[PDB]
Amino acid sequence: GTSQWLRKTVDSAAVILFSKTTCPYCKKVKDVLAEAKIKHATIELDQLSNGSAIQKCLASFSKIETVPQMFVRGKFIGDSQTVLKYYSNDELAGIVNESKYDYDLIVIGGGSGGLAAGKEAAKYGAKTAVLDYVEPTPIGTTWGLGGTCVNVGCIPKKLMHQAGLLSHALEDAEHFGWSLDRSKISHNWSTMVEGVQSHIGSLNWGYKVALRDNQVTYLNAKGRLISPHEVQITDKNQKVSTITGNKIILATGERPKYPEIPGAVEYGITSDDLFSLPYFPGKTLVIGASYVALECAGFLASLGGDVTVMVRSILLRGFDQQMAEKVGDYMENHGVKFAKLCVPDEIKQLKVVDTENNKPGLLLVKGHYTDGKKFEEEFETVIFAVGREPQLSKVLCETVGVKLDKNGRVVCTDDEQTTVSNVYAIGDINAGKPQLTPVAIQAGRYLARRLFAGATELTDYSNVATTVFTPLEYGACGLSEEDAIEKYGDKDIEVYHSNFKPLEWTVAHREDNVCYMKLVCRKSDNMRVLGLHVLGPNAGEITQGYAVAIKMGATKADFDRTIGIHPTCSETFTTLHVTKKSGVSPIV
Amino acid sequence: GTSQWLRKTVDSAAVILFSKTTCPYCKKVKDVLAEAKIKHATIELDQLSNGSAIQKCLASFSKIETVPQMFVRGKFIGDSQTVLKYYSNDELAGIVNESKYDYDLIVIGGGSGGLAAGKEAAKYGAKTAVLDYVEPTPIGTTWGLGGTCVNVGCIPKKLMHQAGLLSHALEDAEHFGWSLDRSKISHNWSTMVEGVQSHIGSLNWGYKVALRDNQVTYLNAKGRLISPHEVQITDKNQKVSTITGNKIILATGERPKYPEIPGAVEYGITSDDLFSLPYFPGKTLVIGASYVALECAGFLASLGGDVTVMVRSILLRGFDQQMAEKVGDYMENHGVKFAKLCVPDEIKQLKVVDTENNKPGLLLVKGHYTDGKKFEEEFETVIFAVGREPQLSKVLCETVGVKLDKNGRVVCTDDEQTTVSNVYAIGDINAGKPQLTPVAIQAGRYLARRLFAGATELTDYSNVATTVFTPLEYGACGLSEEDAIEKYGDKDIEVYHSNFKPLEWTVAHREDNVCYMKLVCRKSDNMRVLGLHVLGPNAGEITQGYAVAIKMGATKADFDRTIGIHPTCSETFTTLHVTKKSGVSPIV
Ligand SMILES: Cc1cc2nc3c(=O)[nH]c(=O)nc-3n(C[C@H](O)[C@H](O)[C@H](O)COP(=O)(O)OP(=O)(O)OC[C@H]3O[C@@H](n4cnc5c(N)ncnc54)[C@H](O)[C@@H]3O)c2cc1C
Ligand SMILES: Cc1cc2nc3c(=O)[nH]c(=O)nc-3n(C[C@H](O)[C@H](O)[C@H](O)COP(=O)(O)OP(=O)(O)OC[C@H]3O[C@@H](n4cnc5c(N)ncnc54)[C@H](O)[C@@H]3O)c2cc1C
Ligand SMILES: Cc1[nH]c2ccccc2c1CC(=O)O
Ligand SMILES: Cc1[nH]c2ccccc2c1CC(=O)O
Ligand SMILES: [Ca+2]
Ligand SMILES: [Ca+2]
Ligand SMILES: [K+]
Ligand SMILES: [K+]
Repeated sequence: GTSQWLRKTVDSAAVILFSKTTCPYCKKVKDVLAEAKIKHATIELDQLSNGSAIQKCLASFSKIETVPQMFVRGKFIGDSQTVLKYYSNDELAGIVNESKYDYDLIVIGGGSGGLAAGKEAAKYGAKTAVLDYVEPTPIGTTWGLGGTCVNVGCIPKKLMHQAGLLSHALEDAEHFGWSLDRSKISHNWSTMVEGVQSHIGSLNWGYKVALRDNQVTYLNAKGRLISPHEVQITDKNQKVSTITGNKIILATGERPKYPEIPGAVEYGITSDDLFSLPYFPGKTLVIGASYVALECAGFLASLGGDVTVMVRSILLRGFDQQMAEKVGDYMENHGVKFAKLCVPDEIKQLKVVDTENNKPGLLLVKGHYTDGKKFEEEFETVIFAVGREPQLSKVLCETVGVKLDKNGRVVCTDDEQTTVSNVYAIGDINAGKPQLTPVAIQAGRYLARRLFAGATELTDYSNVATTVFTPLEYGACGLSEEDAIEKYGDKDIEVYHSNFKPLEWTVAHREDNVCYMKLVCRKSDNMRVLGLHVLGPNAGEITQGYAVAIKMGATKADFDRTIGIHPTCSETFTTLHVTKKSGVSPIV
Repeated sequence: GTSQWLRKTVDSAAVILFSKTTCPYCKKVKDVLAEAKIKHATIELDQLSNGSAIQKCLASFSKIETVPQMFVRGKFIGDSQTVLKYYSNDELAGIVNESKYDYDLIVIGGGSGGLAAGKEAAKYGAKTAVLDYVEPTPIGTTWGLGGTCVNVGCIPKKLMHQAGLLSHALEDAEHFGWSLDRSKISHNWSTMVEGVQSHIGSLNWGYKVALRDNQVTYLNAKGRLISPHEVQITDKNQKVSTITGNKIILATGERPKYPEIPGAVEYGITSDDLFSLPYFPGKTLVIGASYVALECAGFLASLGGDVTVMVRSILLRGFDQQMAEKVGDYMENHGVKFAKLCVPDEIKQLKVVDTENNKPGLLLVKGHYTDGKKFEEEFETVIFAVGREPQLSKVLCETVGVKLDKNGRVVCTDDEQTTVSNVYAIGDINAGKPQLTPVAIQAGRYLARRLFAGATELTDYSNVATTVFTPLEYGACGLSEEDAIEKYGDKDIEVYHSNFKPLEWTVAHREDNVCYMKLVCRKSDNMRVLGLHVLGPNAGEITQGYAVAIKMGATKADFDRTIGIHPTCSETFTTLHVTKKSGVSPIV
C-alpha cells in the first residue's frame, strides 16, 4: 500500500513537505515557507505507523531518504538547503507557482460541497478557483453565493419552520401564565422573509469573504468542462473564456422539477421561489409529498395559511412508512388538508401576481383522483415539489468522457472519482449518495485532503442521519423497519418502541401518545441497532448523538446501560422495553 | 459463578419458574399461574450460555434436573404435576402467599427510586408495600406521592424553565414576523403555578393508580426500620403499627439545608416551597450557587423578576469551571445580578406574606463580602439553595446496623446492599452516587430484578450525563477538563472546542460566540472522549445520544466519521477541529 499511496500523494499534492516533529531543518523550511506566505501540506513521518517505510520509498522520488523533503506538483524541489537557496535568490515564489495549468483545482459550483472543497484545498497550497452561477427560475428568481442549502434550502426552510413553531409557542405561552391576546396576533410574511433574506445575505457575503481570505479565486460565471483540464466560463457580460485546472470538482447540484402539465411553469412556483417570495402565498396547494413538500406545507399552515397537499401515492417515499404516516397524520390533525391519490392536470390563471402591493394572484387547479372524481379548486399559490434533477449536459459529459447514469447523475468510485481520473463529483450529483448538506461538506473536505495533503480517509455514506422538519419533526438514522425486514427477514428483526409526551406539552394541553420512537434491531447480531426513528420536538438534536453510537455498532444493551437525562424527550431511548412482536401497546 | 448465583436467586425470588422456550409442561404451568393471577419471574434455561450447567445445579435444590421447576421464597414447590395438584385442590393460592413476613419487599420512600423498585418487584410476584410520607416544610408546605423530582424538583423546575424560555420565544416571535405588543404582555405567576400543580397532581394520582394496578400496597405513613425485617409505621392519625418484610429498600431521599443564621427558617424558603408558592416571589435573593440555585434564579429572571444570586465562592462547584463561568456570564448578561464572594449574616422581616391577596412579604438581608463591605438590601423573597441532606436517624441506623458515612448517607456495595444484607439503599441517600432521577430509577428497577427475577446486571454509575436547565442550558457527560488533566496529566489531554450559533438565534438577533462545546480527549488512548460539554439550547436533547457513544468508548475519530444533521446545534460535535493547545480562537 505504501508505495501506491506515496506515488499518488506526490503526484497530486500542490505543495507538500515531508517532515518530522523533531527536525530542526524541517522547522527551518516551515518558517521560510510561512515567512514567504507559502501554504502547503505537511506529513510528519514520525507520527505514522509506516513512517519508516515511507521515508525510504521517498528516495524513489527524491533520491534521498532524509527529511525535510519538499515537492511541488509532482516534482521534488529540494531538501532544506535547496529551499533556502531558492528563497535567498527570490526564486521560491516562481517555483511554487509553476504549473501547466492556471489552477490546481477548479470547483464548478459554489454550494455546500464546492465551497467546502475549495476552502479546504486552498489550505494546502492548491491554487483554487470556485465557479458559481445561479440560473434564474422561470419567474426570474436568483440569489447569491452558497448554493441550495444556504439560499433556497435548509437555511431558509428551517428559519420558516422556526417562525411556524413560534406560532405554537405563542399558544403555549398562555397556559404557562403569559398574558397575550392571540385574537389580536397575526403573522406578516414579508417581515419574516426580509429577516430570512438578511441572514442569507450575510452568508452570501461571508462566503465571498472566506474565499478571499483563503486566496481562492471566485468567478461568478457558468462553467463548462470541455476537456479533462479545460473549463469554459461565460460571465454575466456573455464574455467567454477558458481556464485550465489540474483537478476538477463537479459540485453543481440540482434544481426543482416541474410536472409536464399546462400552466405549471407559467403559474406555479417551486422551493427556489418560495424562500424569497415578495408576497404571502395565501391559500396554497403543494403538489408533491417529498420532505420538501411536507416541510413547506407545514410551516405555511402554522403561519396561518390555508394549505393543501396533493399526494399522488404515498408520503415521504423512501422513508419508514409507519413514521411517514404519523408525520402526515399530525399535519392533518393540525390544519393541513390532504388531497390523497390525486394528480394535477392543468393550472389556469385567474389573477396575476400584484407586484406592487405584494399580493398573490389566483389560480384554478384541475386534476383528478384515482376514484375518478375531478379535483377543481382555486388557490392563490401553487408550489411544485415533485423532485429535483441535475443540470449537466449529457452530450458534453459524453464528449469529455464523464459517465452519467439514467438520471443524469455522475457515476463515481467510493473516492468520488469520475470516469475522468482528474475529475471528481461531490454532493447531490454524485449518483447513489444521500442528498444532504453535511454529506456534501464532508465529501468535499475529505476529498480535498486526499488530493492535496496525502490523506486516505474516505467519506462514510452509511447510516447517515436525517431530520424532516415538519411541524412535528422526524429524525432517523439507519434502516427503515420495512427495509430491515426485507434484508434480514421478519424472524431476525425485533422492534422496540414507545409513545412519549414532551414535558413541555403537559401544561400546554398538547397530545398524549403522538410523539413516538422505535429501535429496529437484529436479533442474530446481539440486538444490533439497525435503525433509529423519532417523531417529536427537536428531533434533529435528539437523533444526532445516537448516530455516533450507531456508527460504532451500538446494540440495544448499549442503549439500556446508558442513563437517561431527565426531563428530556431523548431519554426514552434509554428505557425502551415494549416490542412489536409482543403485541403490547406502545402508549404510555 | 453458576452455583453462587443460583443459590442467591432461589433464596431471594418470591415466585420463580425455571423453564424452557420449547417445553409444553412449562407452558402448562405458566397458563395455570396466569389463570390463577399468580405473578412470577421466569428463567428460560435454553436462552442462557450456562443453561446446561444451571439445569443440573437445580437438583441441589429440587433433587430433579427437569423443567419446569417452581420455587416460592426459597422452597422448591414442584414440577408441573405438583403445581397442578395444588391448583386442583385450591391449595396453590395459600402456597404462593405463605411467608414469614408480611411483604417480600418494603420500600421506605415513594420517590423516583422507590416507586420504580416497588413496581418492578411486584411484576415478579414480590408482595410489595411502598411507604411514603412528606414531612412539611417550616411554613407547612407538603405534597403528594412521587418524591422530590415529581413534586419539588425536575418536573416543576423544568416547567418553570419552559415558562421562562417562552419569554424569549415571545421576543423572537417579533423578528420572525409575528405582530405582538410585548409592552402589553406580562406574566402571571399564580396562573403558571396552577398549571404546574395540576400536572403534578395528575402524576400524584397516576402513581397511586400504578401502584394499585400492580397490587402494590401504598401506605401514606412514616416508616422506621427498627430491626432488619421490621418496619414501624406511623400514620397521619399517629397510630403506630409494625409490618415485616423480607427485603427492605431505603429510598428516602434528601431535603434542603438551611444556613444557621437568624431568620433563615422563619423567613426564607427553599425549592420545596417555591414550586407551589401561592404568591409571586417578586424581588428575589437566591443564596447558593448549586445547579438548583442557578436554575431557580434563571427562570425567575425570565419571568420578569428582579433576581440576585449570592455566591459564597464559585458557581456549580463540582462541574467544569469553564462551563460554569460561561453559564453564569450568560445569566449576568441577561438580567441576573450576582453578589459574588458574599455570605448572609441575618434575615430580618419587614412585611409578613399576604396570604389573602397572594402577595409576598418583605425581608432585609444583611451579609458581608470577602472585601469587608457590608451587604444590606431588601428582598421580597429569599430562597436558600445551599445543599440537601439525608434525613435518616443516625442512632436508629446504628441500632439496626446500617452503616452511614460522615454525611449521613448509606454506605453501599456496588449492588446497593447496605451492611444489613437484606436492606438496600437507592437514590440520593446512596453514598457516592450521582443524585439524579434516572439513576435512582435504573438502580431500583435493576435491583428489583436481581432480587426477584435472578438478574445479574448492576447499575453503571460511570459517565452519567447531566443537564443544568439554566436560561442557556448546559449538558455534560464524563469528566470536566480539570479533572481529566488532574487524572492523566496535561500532556495526555487534548481539548477540541468551538463556539456556535443556533440558526434560530440569527433572525432573532441573539449572540454570536456564546454557545460553546468541547470534547476533552485522552491522546494516549486513541483520543478517547473523556468528557463532552455543551452550552446551548436543548442541551439535554443534544447530550443524551452522545452518552451512549461515550459509554461504548467513543474516540474523536468516531465523532469525525459521523455525518452531521443540518441545521442543528448538535452537528457541530461532528466537525470540531480547533484544539486548546493550538491557541487558535474557538469563535466562528
Ligand atoms: C427545500 C430544500 C430544503 C433542504 N433542506 C435540507 C436540510 O434541512 N438538511 C440537509 O442536510 N439538506 C437539505 N437540503 C439538501 C441540500 O440543499 C443539498 O443536499 C445541498 O445543497 C447540496 O449541495 P451541493 O454542493 O451538491 O449543490 P448546491 O448546494 O445545489 O450547489 C450547486 C451550485 O452550483 C451552481 N451551478 C450549477 N451549475 C453550475 C455551473 N455550470 N457553473 C457554475 N455554477 C453552477 C448552482 O446554481 C449552485 O449554486 C434541502 C434541499 C432543498 C431543495
Ligand atoms: C430543585 C431540584 C431540582 C432537581 N432537578 C433534577 C433534574 O432536572 N434531573 C434529574 O435527574 N434530577 C433532578 N433532581 C434530583 C432528583 O430530584 C433526585 O435525584 C430524585 O428525586 C431522588 O430520588 P430518590 O428516590 O432518591 O428520593 P426522593 O425523590 O426525594 O423520594 C424520597 C421520598 O421518600 C419520603 N420519605 C423520606 N423519609 C421517609 C420515611 N421515613 N418514611 C416514608 N417516606 C419517607 C420523602 O418525603 C420522599 O417523598 C432535582 C432535585 C431538586 C431538589
Ligand atoms: C416523486 C416520485 N419518485 C418516485 C419513485 C418510484 C415510484 C413513484 C415516485 C414518485 C411519485 C409518487 O410518490 O407517486
Ligand atoms: C455548598 C458547598 N459545598 C462545598 C464543598 C467544598 C467547599 C465549599 C462548598 C460549598 C459552599 C461554597 O461553594 O462556597
Ligand atoms: Ca437506561
Ligand atoms: Ca463529520
Ligand atoms: K409527485
Ligand atoms: K453556600
